[PDB]
Amino acid sequence: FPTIPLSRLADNAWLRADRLNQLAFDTYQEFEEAYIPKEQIHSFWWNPQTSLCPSESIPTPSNKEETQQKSNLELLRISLLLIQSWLEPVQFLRSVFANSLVYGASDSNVYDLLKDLEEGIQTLMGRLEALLKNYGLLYCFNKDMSKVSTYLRTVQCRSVEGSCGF
Amino acid sequence: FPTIPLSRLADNAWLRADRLNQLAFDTYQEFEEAYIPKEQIHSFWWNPQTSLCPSESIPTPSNKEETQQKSNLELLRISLLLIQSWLEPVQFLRSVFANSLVYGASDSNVYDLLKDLEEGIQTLMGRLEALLKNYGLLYCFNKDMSKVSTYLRTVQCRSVEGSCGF
Repeated sequence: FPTIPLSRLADNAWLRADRLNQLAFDTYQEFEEAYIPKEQIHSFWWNPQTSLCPSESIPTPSNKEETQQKSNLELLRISLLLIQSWLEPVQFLRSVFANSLVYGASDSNVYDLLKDLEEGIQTLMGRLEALLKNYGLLYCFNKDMSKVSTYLRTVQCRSVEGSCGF
Repeated sequence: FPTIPLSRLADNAWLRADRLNQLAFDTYQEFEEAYIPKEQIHSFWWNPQTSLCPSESIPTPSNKEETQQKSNLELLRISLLLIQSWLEPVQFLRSVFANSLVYGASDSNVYDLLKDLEEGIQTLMGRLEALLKNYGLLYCFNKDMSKVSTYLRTVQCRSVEGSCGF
């Protein structure tokens, strides 16, 4: 019989996603500020290179109220597919993180951090059943780690701590 | 000549403190919920065992407005003394973290995390120049890591990102 309570599993799964989202956000801002000229920042803002996004194909909830309509198993399933589409892609971001001065980026094996989160999500389901290319992929990485972090904070808030927030 | 900008050093110093504060808070709640009977939670709330706190002696700002009056070098000096008073004490919390199910507690060498933050703070200054005993110490650890995190988010907000918040 499983010996870790469901609420701890949802908490731990959200903490891992939040860490990956901080790492994705801060290395995305340091990169943009160090290397992308202002000219190119506004351009990409108005036309994102979502072709670079590995996850383009996975249908996700568009607003917080479409997110609230989704069941916990549905939100877990969507989070798993978004982590699974990054498992091979993230190797390309290795040089970004190796060059980053953001605490913990350079000595993080980000492939492992994602494999750990994918196993975290599967375990929860079982209980309930150069520059501009690096920049576009860091944008998509940040966009996706932001969603996963939101889908796991919702499941966490609806699960054994039935009042968590953000 | 120093090659990491002051704002990155203040950011990194705040990220390390925030991580230690999350770790201190979550292992304090898991411990309290797993092991301290409700009876003893209210009692300690109304009479904290601050004798257990290594930092009792260090004078800190009492409210956010006494914090705002302090200079950055003063707030750095106070944060350093609070990290330095934990360097020998934290070894006693080893079994707590080894038993914790909170992500990252059990394989963290928390002594090292504090030595890294102490060196972070010294570098910034140079630019500007069983159960109830474990519970009391985890309370003090959380109280102090909360302050350090606040003093470093203030310095960070006043330093090269002269508009950061929390």
